[PDB]
Amino acid sequence: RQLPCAKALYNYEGKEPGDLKFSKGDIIILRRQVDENWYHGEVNGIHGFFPTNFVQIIKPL
Repeated sequence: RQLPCAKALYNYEGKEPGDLKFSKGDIIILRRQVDENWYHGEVNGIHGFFPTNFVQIIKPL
């Protein structure tokens, strides 16, 4: 089956171990929605957290 996923609208990264780094246009697999403001997702087997408003959902969780 197709995994939940989203397209990055903007670049993101951070200095916390858990921040997911990505560029605008990247396709991110969604793994968990922490709260209204944060997802856990992954790109290329690298996991981390990022803001919900920085992506456009393709397939929801």
